[PDB]
Amino acid sequence: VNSFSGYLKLTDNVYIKNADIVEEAKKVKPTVVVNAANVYLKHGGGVAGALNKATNNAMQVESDDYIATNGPLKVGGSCVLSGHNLAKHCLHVVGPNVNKGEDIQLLKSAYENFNQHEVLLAPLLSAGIFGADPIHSLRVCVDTVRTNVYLAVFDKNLYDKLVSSFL
Repeated sequence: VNSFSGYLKLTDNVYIKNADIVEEAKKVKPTVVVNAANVYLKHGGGVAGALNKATNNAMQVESDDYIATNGPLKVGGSCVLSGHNLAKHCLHVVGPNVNKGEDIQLLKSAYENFNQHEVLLAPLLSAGIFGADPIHSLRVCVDTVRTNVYLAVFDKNLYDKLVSSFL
Protein backbone atom coordinates (compact mmCIF):
# COMPACT_ATOMS: atom_id res chain seq x y z
CA VAL A 1 0.00 0.00 0.00
CA ASN A 2 1.20 3.60 -0.71
CA SER A 3 0.11 7.28 -0.16
CA PHE A 4 -0.91 8.07 -3.77
CA SER A 5 -4.64 9.02 -3.94
CA GLY A 6 -7.23 9.58 -6.70
CA TYR A 7 -5.27 7.87 -9.53
CA LEU A 8 -6.92 5.91 -12.33
CA LYS A 9 -5.21 2.52 -12.83
CA LEU A 10 -4.16 2.00 -16.47
CA THR A 11 -2.19 -1.25 -16.08
CA ASP A 12 -0.69 -3.52 -13.43
CA ASN A 13 1.98 -0.86 -12.73
CA VAL A 14 0.96 2.49 -14.30
CA TYR A 15 -1.45 4.97 -12.69
CA ILE A 16 -2.53 8.44 -13.90
CA LYS A 17 -4.11 11.56 -12.38
CA ASN A 18 -4.96 15.15 -13.42
CA ALA A 19 -2.66 16.96 -11.01
CA ASP A 20 0.04 19.58 -10.66
CA ILE A 21 3.19 17.48 -10.02
CA VAL A 22 4.51 20.23 -7.70
CA GLU A 23 1.35 20.08 -5.50
CA GLU A 24 1.33 16.29 -5.67
CA ALA A 25 4.99 16.06 -4.60
CA LYS A 26 4.37 18.51 -1.73
CA LYS A 27 1.42 16.35 -0.50
CA VAL A 28 2.91 12.82 -0.93
CA LYS A 29 6.68 13.45 -0.38
CA PRO A 30 7.40 10.46 -2.61
CA THR A 31 10.73 8.64 -2.46
CA VAL A 32 11.30 9.72 -6.13
CA VAL A 33 9.89 12.61 -8.16
CA VAL A 34 10.94 12.67 -11.82
CA ASN A 35 11.97 15.94 -13.43
CA ALA A 36 11.57 16.61 -17.16
CA ALA A 37 15.20 17.70 -17.41
CA ASN A 38 17.45 18.83 -20.23
CA VAL A 39 21.10 17.77 -20.61
CA TYR A 40 22.36 21.02 -18.97
CA LEU A 41 19.94 20.70 -15.99
CA LYS A 42 18.79 24.26 -16.78
CA HIS A 43 15.37 24.24 -15.12
CA GLY A 44 13.81 27.22 -16.95
CA GLY A 45 10.29 26.22 -17.82
CA GLY A 46 7.75 23.45 -18.07
CA VAL A 47 7.82 20.85 -15.33
CA ALA A 48 11.49 21.61 -14.54
CA GLY A 49 10.92 25.32 -14.08
CA ALA A 50 7.95 24.61 -11.82
CA LEU A 51 9.77 22.01 -9.67
CA ASN A 52 12.81 24.27 -9.37
CA LYS A 53 10.66 27.31 -8.40
CA ALA A 54 9.00 25.19 -5.68
CA THR A 55 12.52 24.48 -4.22
CA ASN A 56 13.28 28.26 -4.13
CA ASN A 57 16.03 27.63 -6.75
CA ALA A 58 17.89 25.09 -4.55
CA MET A 59 17.38 22.46 -7.30
CA GLN A 60 19.17 24.78 -9.80
CA VAL A 61 22.04 25.50 -7.38
CA GLU A 62 22.59 21.76 -6.80
CA SER A 63 22.26 21.08 -10.53
CA ASP A 64 24.85 23.70 -11.48
CA ASP A 65 27.38 22.05 -9.15
CA TYR A 66 26.50 18.60 -10.68
CA ILE A 67 27.14 19.89 -14.22
CA ALA A 68 30.34 21.71 -13.23
CA THR A 69 31.69 18.36 -11.90
CA ASN A 70 30.23 15.82 -14.37
CA GLY A 71 29.33 17.67 -17.57
CA PRO A 72 26.00 17.36 -19.37
CA LEU A 73 23.70 14.35 -19.29
CA LYS A 74 22.94 12.32 -22.43
CA VAL A 75 19.56 12.60 -24.17
CA GLY A 76 17.81 9.47 -22.82
CA GLY A 77 19.91 9.58 -19.64
CA SER A 78 19.35 10.58 -16.04
CA CYS A 79 20.91 11.44 -12.71
CA VAL A 80 19.68 11.17 -9.14
CA LEU A 81 19.88 14.37 -7.06
CA SER A 82 18.14 15.66 -3.98
CA GLY A 83 14.36 16.00 -3.90
CA HIS A 84 14.73 19.05 -1.64
CA ASN A 85 11.35 19.91 -0.07
CA LEU A 86 9.42 17.87 -2.66
CA ALA A 87 10.65 14.25 -2.36
CA LYS A 88 13.56 12.24 -0.98
CA HIS A 89 15.21 12.14 -4.42
CA CYS A 90 14.70 13.79 -7.80
CA LEU A 91 15.40 11.61 -10.83
CA HIS A 92 16.30 14.10 -13.57
CA VAL A 93 15.44 12.34 -16.84
CA VAL A 94 16.18 13.77 -20.29
CA GLY A 95 13.59 12.86 -22.86
CA PRO A 96 14.19 13.93 -26.46
CA ASN A 97 13.09 17.48 -27.25
CA VAL A 98 11.29 17.45 -30.63
CA ASN A 99 11.65 21.33 -30.74
CA LYS A 100 15.51 20.60 -30.95
CA GLY A 101 15.16 17.75 -33.56
CA GLU A 102 16.10 14.83 -31.16
CA ASP A 103 15.36 11.15 -32.09
CA ILE A 104 11.96 10.15 -30.60
CA GLN A 105 13.33 6.51 -30.35
CA LEU A 106 15.32 7.96 -27.40
CA LEU A 107 12.04 8.24 -25.48
CA LYS A 108 12.15 4.50 -24.67
CA SER A 109 15.72 4.84 -23.35
CA ALA A 110 14.55 7.80 -21.19
CA TYR A 111 11.73 5.76 -19.63
CA GLU A 112 14.10 2.83 -18.96
CA ASN A 113 15.67 4.98 -16.19
CA PHE A 114 12.42 4.63 -14.23
CA ASN A 115 13.03 0.86 -13.88
CA GLN A 116 15.88 1.60 -11.40
CA HIS A 117 13.27 2.85 -8.88
CA GLU A 118 10.49 0.76 -7.33
CA VAL A 119 7.96 3.65 -7.13
CA LEU A 120 7.99 7.10 -8.81
CA LEU A 121 5.86 10.21 -9.24
CA ALA A 122 6.49 11.43 -12.80
CA PRO A 123 5.33 13.57 -15.70
CA LEU A 124 4.95 12.23 -19.21
CA LEU A 125 8.44 12.43 -20.72
CA SER A 126 8.93 14.60 -23.79
CA ALA A 127 5.39 16.07 -23.41
CA GLY A 128 4.58 19.76 -22.99
CA ILE A 129 7.33 22.09 -24.20
CA PHE A 130 9.48 19.09 -25.28
CA GLY A 131 7.11 18.78 -28.26
CA ALA A 132 6.26 15.06 -28.41
CA ASP A 133 2.74 13.62 -28.69
CA PRO A 134 1.67 12.87 -25.07
CA ILE A 135 -0.46 9.90 -26.28
CA HIS A 136 2.74 8.39 -27.69
CA SER A 137 4.64 9.19 -24.49
CA LEU A 138 2.02 7.34 -22.42
CA ARG A 139 2.19 4.30 -24.73
CA VAL A 140 6.02 4.17 -24.44
CA CYS A 141 5.72 4.55 -20.66
CA VAL A 142 3.31 1.62 -20.36
CA ASP A 143 5.38 -0.55 -22.70
CA THR A 144 8.76 0.29 -21.03
CA VAL A 145 8.34 0.97 -17.30
CA ARG A 146 7.88 -2.15 -15.17
CA THR A 147 8.12 -0.42 -11.77
CA ASN A 148 5.19 1.42 -10.23
CA VAL A 149 4.72 4.83 -11.81
CA TYR A 150 2.20 7.49 -10.80
CA LEU A 151 1.81 9.96 -13.69
CA ALA A 152 0.69 13.55 -13.02
CA VAL A 153 -0.88 15.31 -16.00
CA PHE A 154 -1.26 19.10 -15.43
CA ASP A 155 -3.78 19.79 -18.20
CA LYS A 156 -7.35 18.46 -17.52
CA ASN A 157 -8.23 18.48 -21.21
CA LEU A 158 -5.14 16.37 -22.02
CA TYR A 159 -5.75 14.05 -19.04
CA ASP A 160 -9.25 13.24 -20.33
CA LYS A 161 -7.93 12.67 -23.86
CA LEU A 162 -5.12 10.32 -22.56
CA VAL A 163 -7.64 8.21 -20.59
CA SER A 164 -10.33 8.13 -23.32
CA SER A 165 -7.80 7.09 -26.03
CA PHE A 166 -5.84 4.54 -23.89
CA LEU A 167 -5.70 1.05 -25.36
